[PDB]
Amino acid sequence: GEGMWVPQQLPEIAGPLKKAGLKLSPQQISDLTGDPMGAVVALGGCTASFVSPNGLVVTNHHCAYGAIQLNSTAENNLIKNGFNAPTTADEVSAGPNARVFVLDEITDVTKDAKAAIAAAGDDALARTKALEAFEKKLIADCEAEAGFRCRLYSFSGGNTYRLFKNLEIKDVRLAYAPPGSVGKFGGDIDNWMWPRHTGDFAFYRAYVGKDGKPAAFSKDNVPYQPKHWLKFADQPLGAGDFVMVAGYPGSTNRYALAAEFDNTAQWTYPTIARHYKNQIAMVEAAGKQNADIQVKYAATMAGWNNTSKNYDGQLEGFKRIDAAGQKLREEAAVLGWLKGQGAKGQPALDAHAKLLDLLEQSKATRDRDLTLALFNNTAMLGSATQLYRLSIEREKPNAERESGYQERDLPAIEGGLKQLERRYVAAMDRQLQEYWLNEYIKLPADQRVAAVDAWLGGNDAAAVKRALDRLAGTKLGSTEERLKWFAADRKAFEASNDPAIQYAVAVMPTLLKLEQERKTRAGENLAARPVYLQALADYKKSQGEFVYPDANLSLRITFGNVMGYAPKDGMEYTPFTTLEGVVAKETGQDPFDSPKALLDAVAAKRYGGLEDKRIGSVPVNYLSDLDITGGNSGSPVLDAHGKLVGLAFDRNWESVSSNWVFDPKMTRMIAVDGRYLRWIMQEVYPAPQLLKEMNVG
Ligand SMILES: CC(C)C[C@H](N)C(=O)N[C@@H](CCC(=O)O)C(=O)O
Ligand SMILES: [Zn+2]
Ligand SMILES: [Zn+2]
Ligand SMILES: [Zn+2]
Repeated sequence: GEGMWVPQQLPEIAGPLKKAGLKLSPQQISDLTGDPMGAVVALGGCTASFVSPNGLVVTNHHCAYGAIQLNSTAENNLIKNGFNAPTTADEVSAGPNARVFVLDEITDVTKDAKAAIAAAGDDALARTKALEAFEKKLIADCEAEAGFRCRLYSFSGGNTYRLFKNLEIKDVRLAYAPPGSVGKFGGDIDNWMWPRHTGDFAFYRAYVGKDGKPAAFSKDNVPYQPKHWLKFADQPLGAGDFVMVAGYPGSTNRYALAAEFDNTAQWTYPTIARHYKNQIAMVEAAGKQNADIQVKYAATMAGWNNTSKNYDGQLEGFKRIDAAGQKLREEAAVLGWLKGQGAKGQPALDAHAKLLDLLEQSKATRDRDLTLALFNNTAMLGSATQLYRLSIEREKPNAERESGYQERDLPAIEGGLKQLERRYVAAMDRQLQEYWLNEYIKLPADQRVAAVDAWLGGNDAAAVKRALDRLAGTKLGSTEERLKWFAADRKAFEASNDPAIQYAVAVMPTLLKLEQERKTRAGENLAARPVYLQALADYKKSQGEFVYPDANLSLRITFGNVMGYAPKDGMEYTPFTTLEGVVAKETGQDPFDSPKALLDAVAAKRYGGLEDKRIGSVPVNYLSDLDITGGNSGSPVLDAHGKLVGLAFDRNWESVSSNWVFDPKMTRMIAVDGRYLRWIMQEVYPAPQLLKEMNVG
């Protein structure tokens, strides 16, 4: 059911947990470094878990896609063919920015953080700077111990703050991925859909240095030895069974204002979705005629497709359940309720009006702000602006440098400059510059930027062509040139003839003021948001309701049962899909083109000892009433005894609106069964060494 529960709410949900079927004590689950929660890790945007004492990590194929794509070329395409390392020495690096974060400690710093903010007094921009200075000093102290990275989380709009300390594993390697025809069976046609028939899993291995401390890639590193790992279920998972997920959901907007909902639904989603579809259509065309572009843009294309399809789904979802109507009605009840406590409620109603003025200021420049951000996120312009901003921050002491630009951030910056090599083709990138210059032109001068106007030197197609031809002269298309500018000082940038660099130097002043503007609004948000949200929580508690914070990239627990749903009258989706259903979808062409060994093993009924007697076949995917969002991919699904019964990877079509307004009837998680993963690895694309390591072969 509904709820992304923080672990410190386990006491509250210990009862609901038992009634749903949890057989372990809630006590054992609240041990975040014990069995089995201590096996659960964060990847940065995905979840994973340890499944052997020698550092083997299981996650989704789509979470591993970036790493697999970084190790692919037109002639040796791992996305297409899969990868299997017979020995740990054949494992390839997942890239320099790949991480595994192992939770060590959590601390409440709420009082301290609130005191730091309070001291800034009644100046918005000063409140943001005071929180940033608090966070930096807190982080530098937490990170003093070698091999740990830390993170400060804000919950419920600033009402609670907790500090997470993680062991940061820095050498992560790809150990197995099934071919893409399994890992992403059905492609974008089946994405966000049930019925689903997709083997969305893959495996990494975590490595540390010989002294046991984390270190960057080296052939002298050895497997990490986790204190906790997961074991495969010994009991068959069936309809109605208890399941639970632990992982790192990124973002939900359930407690937002009705008008923030309106703005997202009416402007942000249709605008982003349109842009992504435009860029999809360009890069698809180039890739049909150029297999280098196709492989180098594949991870990017997977993201555009995923996000745009999500946004379409949410908009359909909003209509279906009248989300505008529900937000409007519930916000009346809340306002109504506060007005009837007079002076007690007054802080919260002031908070409310302030929030709407912050919304209006941001709406006033929405078009400029989105368009400029996305133009500056093309490869050469993103490189030049990032690298020049770094040269400006290098002139300050580390403690005053902007977050993203301190010493602790230098390894990610350098890594990203090298990964870029595998995701850039000059001719493709030129077309994307072109698209974004056309979108810039089509702003009213109302939403325009003095420095870009000046730098373009004209407002027409001729000006766009000139810009394109000017920027074609950059040297930043080579990794080595990027790395040179990575170490150069600000005067060197300022003297450069590189046309991408000159663009960065021309726009930087504007970019910093725009950033100052954002920090000012955020500083107002810091005063108003926590007051409003406390009062929203106080209201919900009056209605006797469930209370949990919106997702914010921290560790959450969701629980419930295996079950289908009814998409319309006369029909019901069943909880499981099966092998025969994979084959019934076969067309011989992308994306319904299973490997031949899958086709044969299913026509022969080679179930490998994995048949669930109740369904008469090996289960492939299953539905449940768990509550997940982006960031939960790769999370282990555990049964009543805390054993592994699958991996979370998607949500059904009708549920994706649940990010804003929850719908219990049609909100389900889609997971890949642990038996399908075993079956693929025994019968289709075999990896008997991994099966043996996990004590299932
Ligand atoms: C490439 C496809 C399978 C990605 C999924 N559609 C997806 O976005 N999955 C997310 C988890 C489910 C959710 O968003 O609610 C995710 O990647 O975290
Ligand atoms: Zn263990
Ligand atoms: Zn280096
Ligand atoms: Zn049988």
